[PDB]
Amino acid sequence: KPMSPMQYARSGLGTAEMNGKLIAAGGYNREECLRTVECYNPHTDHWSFLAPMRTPRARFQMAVLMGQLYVVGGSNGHSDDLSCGEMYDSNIDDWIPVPELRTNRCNAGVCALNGKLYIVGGSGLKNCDVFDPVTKLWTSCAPLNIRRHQSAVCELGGYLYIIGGAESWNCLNTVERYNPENNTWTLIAPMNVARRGAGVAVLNGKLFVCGGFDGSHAISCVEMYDPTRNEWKMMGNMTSPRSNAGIATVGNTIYAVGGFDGNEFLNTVEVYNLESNEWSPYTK
Repeated sequence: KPMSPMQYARSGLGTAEMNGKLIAAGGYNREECLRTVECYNPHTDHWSFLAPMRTPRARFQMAVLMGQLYVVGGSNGHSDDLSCGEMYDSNIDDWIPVPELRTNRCNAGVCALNGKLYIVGGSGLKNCDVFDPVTKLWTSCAPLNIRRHQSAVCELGGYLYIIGGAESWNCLNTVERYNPENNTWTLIAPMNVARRGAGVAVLNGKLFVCGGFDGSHAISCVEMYDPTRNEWKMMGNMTSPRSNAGIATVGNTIYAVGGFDGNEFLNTVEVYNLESNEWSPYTK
């Protein structure tokens, strides 16, 4: 049996783990930008709804900070000049607007680290900025070495990683690591495949970068980065090509959901088996 798909096809969505479930928030499809938020329960193979976001939002990366979901950046169904960010309270199942998280900036990476929220790149840019939820203030950080938008961003071991993206129209295979203890971005080993709009999930101390757009196709290629050897390795391909999908670790298992395959916006989800190095679209 194919895993249950979402009710809405979604590209350029936010994704995260929460309470053992896969959260798919916003995004856009052929008809509209979306405010709905869906939640996949792997152990039951059912999607459910969370409270919808106040306003439709796409082309953002969602972050988890102090257990709460933060949506920052992106665009609605008319412009990128968003008046506020939003945060989700699972205690009450509702989204609260955060005016201090307003942005005029899409395709930017967003990630939590040491209790603060970093926004990196975006439509590309070298800017990196940090929001402290305690003070609700923004501070600038060291800039990227290379202009980037539609990059994959993630945190591991106290460091940030920004992965690929597009500089202008050209897709990048280069990767940069942020050290907050000396406030530097350092180029590290590049990926084998240059990709805009890839997704990234952290699993067992390794980074799995999945799919994206290589300048020509939506791709199913998956590459793993091992920080202890500063090297990348080709992994099993996803069962569908997915550009601007949602990639997340849930229950210490990697899922890919939604995206765009070059012809259609996708509502499917698939799962990675680390032991066998194989993706599957089916449930037990």
